[PDB]
Amino acid sequence: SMPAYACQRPSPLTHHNTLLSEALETLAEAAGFEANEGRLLSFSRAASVLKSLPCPVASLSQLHGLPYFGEHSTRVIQELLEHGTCEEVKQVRCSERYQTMKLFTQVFGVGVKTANRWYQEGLRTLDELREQPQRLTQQQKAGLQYYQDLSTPVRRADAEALQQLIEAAVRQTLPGATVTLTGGFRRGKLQGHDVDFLITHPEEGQEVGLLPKVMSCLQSQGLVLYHQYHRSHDVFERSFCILGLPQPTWKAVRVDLVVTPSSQFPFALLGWTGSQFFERELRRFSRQEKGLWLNSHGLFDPEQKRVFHATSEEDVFRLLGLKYLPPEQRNA
DNA sequence: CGGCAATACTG
DNA sequence: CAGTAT
DNA sequence: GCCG
Ligand SMILES: Cc1cn([C@H]2CC[C@@H](COP(=O)(O)OP(=O)(O)OP(=O)(O)O)O2)c(=O)[nH]c1=O
Ligand SMILES: [Mg+2]
Ligand code: NA
Ligand code: NA
Repeated sequence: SMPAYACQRPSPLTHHNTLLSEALETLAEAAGFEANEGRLLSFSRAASVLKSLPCPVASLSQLHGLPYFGEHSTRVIQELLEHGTCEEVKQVRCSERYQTMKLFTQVFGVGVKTANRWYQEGLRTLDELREQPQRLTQQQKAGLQYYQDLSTPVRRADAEALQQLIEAAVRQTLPGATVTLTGGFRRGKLQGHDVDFLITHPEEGQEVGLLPKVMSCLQSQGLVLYHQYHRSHDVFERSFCILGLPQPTWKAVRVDLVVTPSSQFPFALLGWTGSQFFERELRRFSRQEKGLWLNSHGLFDPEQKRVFHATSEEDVFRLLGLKYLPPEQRNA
C-alpha cells in the first residue's frame, strides 16, 4: 500500500529515512550533472518514496512492493543498511567534478551546460569566472555579483519584512488586494533560497496591470537590483528579481512576484507552493492517469468534453480525485 | 523501448 | 535554437 | 533508471 505518484501520499517536513533519501538524491544530482534527466528523475522518485515511509527501513525486505525501486536504487540502500555507507555515493561526493558542478550551479544563472563547458575548460573557482566578464549573461553577472548574499539562506523574518514592503506597494494601487507567501515557507520550512509571493484580488480584472506599478514603486524606493518581467500567453504579470532588503547594512534576496486573477488563484497557489518535485508528479499524474493537463493557470481537457473551475486548492484536489494534502505534506 | 511537468525570457 | 528560471 |  504505497501509491506510485508523490501527490497521492503525504511527504512531511521531517521523515524517517533521511540518510537513505539523501544518498539517492545525491545520485539524482550527479545524474543531473551528467545531463541525464531520466536517471535523475528515477532516483528522485525513489528518494521521494523513502520520505513517505511511515518508519525507517530496517530490513532490505521492507523495500519489496515499494514502487520505483529498481536494481540500482536497491543496491545503494542495501549497502547503507549493512555498512552504513555507499561507495558509489562517496566517490561522487569526493570527486572533483561533482564538487565543482555543484559550486558552479548554485550561482544564479548557471545551469548544467554552462557549468560543464567551464569545467571542461579547466575552470575551478568563482573568481576564475569573474575574470571573464564579457562572456557572462546578465543573469550570471548578477549571480556572481551578489553571490554571498544569494547563498545565505533566507529566513522567515526576511520573508516577513519583504511581505511588508510588497503589501505596502500593492496598497498604493489596489486596495483589498491580497499578498500570499508561497514556496517552501508556506510548506513550513525555516529557510529558502528566495521568497515567493502570489498576489490577487476578489474582483476579476481589478488586478490587471498591477505588477508594473508595484515594480515602479519598489524602483522608486531604490530597492530593485535586478529583474526580469514575464507575460503569460509593459503589461507583465510575473517578476523574477533581486531586491536589496535593508536591515553590512543591506542584503540581496531573490524575490518572485506573481499576479494572478482570483478565478485561477487556486492553480497559481498550487503550482507556486511546491515542492518542485511535487509539481512534476502532480502534472505527470494529471496527464498519465487522467488525460488532463495541469499548469499554473488551470486544469484542461484537450477535448472540450469538460471545462474546469476552482475556489480553493481543495477543489483542485477533488477534480483530480486526490485526497487532499495540506502544504506541509507536499515536501516530495 | 519511449516518456519523463509545463512555461517564459535572455542571447 | 540553447540554456536557465520557476 | 524505472515503468507500461
Ligand atoms: C524550481 C521550480 C519550482 N516550481 C514551483 C514549486 C515551488 C515554487 C517556488 O520555487 P523554489 O525553487 O523557490 O522552491 P522552494 O520549494 O521554495 O525551495 P527553497 O526553499 O527556496 O529552496 O515554484 C516549479 O513548478 N518548477 C520548478 O522547476
Ligand atoms: Mg522558494
Ligand atoms: Na544556477
Ligand atoms: Na523561487
